[PDB]
Amino acid sequence: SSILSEVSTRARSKLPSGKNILVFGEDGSGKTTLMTKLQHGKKGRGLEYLYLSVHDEDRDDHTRCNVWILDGDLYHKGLLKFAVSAESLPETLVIFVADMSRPWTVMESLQKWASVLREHIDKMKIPPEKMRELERKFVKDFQDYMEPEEGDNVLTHNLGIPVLVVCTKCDAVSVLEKEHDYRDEHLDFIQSHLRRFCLQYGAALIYTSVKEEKNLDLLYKYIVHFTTPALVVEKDAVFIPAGWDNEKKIAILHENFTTVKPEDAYEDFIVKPPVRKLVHDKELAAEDEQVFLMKQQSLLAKQ
Repeated sequence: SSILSEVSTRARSKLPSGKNILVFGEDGSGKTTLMTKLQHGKKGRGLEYLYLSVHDEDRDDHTRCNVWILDGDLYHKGLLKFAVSAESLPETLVIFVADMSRPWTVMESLQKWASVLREHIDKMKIPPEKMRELERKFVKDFQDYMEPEEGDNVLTHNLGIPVLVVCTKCDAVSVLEKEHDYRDEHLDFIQSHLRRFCLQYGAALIYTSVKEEKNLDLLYKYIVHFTTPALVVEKDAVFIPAGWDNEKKIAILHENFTTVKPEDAYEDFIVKPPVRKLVHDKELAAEDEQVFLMKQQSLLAKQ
């Protein structure tokens, strides 16, 4: 009656299921423009869903890669519940997006978003305890595969699942050195911290710009199931796939006159345009007076 229905359900297996993406939209930074360059109503609510259904390596078999874009911080945790389930967990390509117009934001705000998801790990994954004892070992599998066939040990992190740190607004390099960069220290230090962040986080570092770098879908399609050779060469736009690291190449990079590993220069680039000034500010507390007070004060002034 239904035995052959069982066999019929077992006929084919070329069925890539419901894929998910959790990008972290960060105050403009071309995020609406990021999906626009990829493929827009308005961006004021956050959790602005998008669905990707792109080429399934030979045709498009509706690679149903559901996107999610949050922006701000006002309790959007429940929205993450509406974006992260218990079965969503494998196909969870989280993408951290930040600009270059404000690189200092990126430096800390990445950890802001990160800590939000660290909470969400211990807030939503606390009931599924099977992927604790399973996915941590699967991450021990997974991050051993982070490094080979690309082209030992590092002080990596606790976060391990398919993760990725991207950057945006990079075609503003000359605009920023035109304003205040004009120093290889500023260019090397940020990349050392970024590539450093990604290698610790068990992720990779990717850049993009206005009308540039279609290297995005390569790693996602490549991972969410087409490979590509890396670049740290141009240094005006960088692509770091996972496993193209060490803790020495970058050490030589932040050595070439770059104030060797400064743990205060966060204020250097977190001081040029964020501690620029305030043009439109009206904190004056201008004027206000009394009646009776002035009257009797003039009485004392009457002598």
